[PDB]
Amino acid sequence: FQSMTDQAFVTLTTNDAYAKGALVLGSSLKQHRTTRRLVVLATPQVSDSMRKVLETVFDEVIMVDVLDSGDSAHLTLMKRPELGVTLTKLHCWSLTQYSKCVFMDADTLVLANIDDLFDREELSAAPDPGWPDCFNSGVFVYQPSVETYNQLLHLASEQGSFDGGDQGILNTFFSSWATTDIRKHLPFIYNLSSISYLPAFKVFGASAKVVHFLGRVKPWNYTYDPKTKSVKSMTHPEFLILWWNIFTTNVLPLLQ
Amino acid sequence: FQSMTDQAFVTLTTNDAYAKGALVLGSSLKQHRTTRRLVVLATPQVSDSMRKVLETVFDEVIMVDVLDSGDSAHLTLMKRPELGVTLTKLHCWSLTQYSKCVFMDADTLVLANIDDLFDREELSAAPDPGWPDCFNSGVFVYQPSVETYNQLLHLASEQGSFDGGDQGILNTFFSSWATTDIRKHLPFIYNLSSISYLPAFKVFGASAKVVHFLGRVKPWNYTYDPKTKSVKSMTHPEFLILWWNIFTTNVLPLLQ
Ligand SMILES: [Mn+2]
Ligand SMILES: [Mn+2]
Repeated sequence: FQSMTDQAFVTLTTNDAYAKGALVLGSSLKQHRTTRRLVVLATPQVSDSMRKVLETVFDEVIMVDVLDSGDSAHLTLMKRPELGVTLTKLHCWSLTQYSKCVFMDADTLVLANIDDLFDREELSAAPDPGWPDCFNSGVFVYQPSVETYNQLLHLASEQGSFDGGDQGILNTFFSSWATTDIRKHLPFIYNLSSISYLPAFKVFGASAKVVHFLGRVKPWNYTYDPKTKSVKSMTHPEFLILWWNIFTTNVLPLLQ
Repeated sequence: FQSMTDQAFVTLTTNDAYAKGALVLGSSLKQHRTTRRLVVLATPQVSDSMRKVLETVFDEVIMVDVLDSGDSAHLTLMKRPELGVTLTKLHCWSLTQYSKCVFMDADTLVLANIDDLFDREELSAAPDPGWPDCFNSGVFVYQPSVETYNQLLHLASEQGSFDGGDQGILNTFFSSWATTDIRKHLPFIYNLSSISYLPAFKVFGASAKVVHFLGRVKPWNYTYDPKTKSVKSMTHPEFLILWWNIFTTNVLPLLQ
């Protein structure tokens, strides 16, 4: 079964739109036979009915509310009120019931088994296109730790994020990534930006393991015509079609 | 003086337009006090008058003609007639009068002394934006070798270049770059693509050492109004203005 209880894939949904992503992401991990646990961090902005749909896919639906005065990140939010989503995402480090996790954004899709990511150590991530001496925070291998979590809150508090989101803050904290230990550089096929050199895709693209739907318009923002199995608007369109295939075929029949 | 005779910066001009780039690049290297030699590979498509202007900046203007039946790359050109420019560029490995060189495209500009690149070993290059598990071939540290040169011609012959240019072929040959030895990953500030995440530039951009004017429209294709010291059309415009400053101020007075 999903017998590797000490390790997990972890995602985040702040609303019902992103929950659809999480549902496709979780489904895709199970379709490729992960033995690890599946965890989604959900905010109270996700509806009760959606939370129950998430429980049909994830082993743990964990509520995170940074607006709660009892939440560990709440005092940081009062200093940095623009960082609500980021501070929520950072709660991934609080999941100390696991020795090692791979965080994945809810706008990612798994195309092959990536259980080999658990061979990696904190902080392993793939390079960001556009500024490749920063890693992209859509997919990363980390070790839950209260110490680490509080150090991240400390940084967020004192300096904010240089990009207003989590990537800036994680790159600043884990600032040795670009120059130390090549094994912490995940291959780009573990976090393949849908924005990404066409001739490079032509030769390396078939080996993609994870696609990351970056940019404003997410897969669930597309109007899908199920009849034609297409969308209305897509450089390598197979991925968006795959997303909608998983959603209509594997996600929809789960709450009945 | 330029007393480090065993090592060189090497560029390439296939015509008079690109020669203007080479002139600004060479000037910029001397303005930042390189102790290394400056070499430009020139084709016969560069005019005699331009070749003499190049001699005012470069220590060696070396003619390369792949159309010559006596050129080492000529038989490869007959197999791969679309690769003339690439095969010319590959002649950088023939410069065995030097133990180590940094190749730089004529569409690059140096902003600080980068003599520390000679601490690096073959093949050291920075990641390409867009496909960051490939290195960008605009700037790279290499060791001239006839053996290596002929192995590159062998590859070009048998497989061409996956991108129709030199980057594909150099990435295929030096295919361990992405996964082996982080010291072969030049920091992105040694080959900063003018196309490149705005908030990353805002915090890391001031430390840029070399800018690479990628894309179709090169700095010399701009109409510069010297009066206003501007151009007609530029996200971080300082670089293009710097290019034209070096050209009008330091390049033009050199042949008189
Ligand atoms: Mn994302
Ligand atoms: Mn170039």
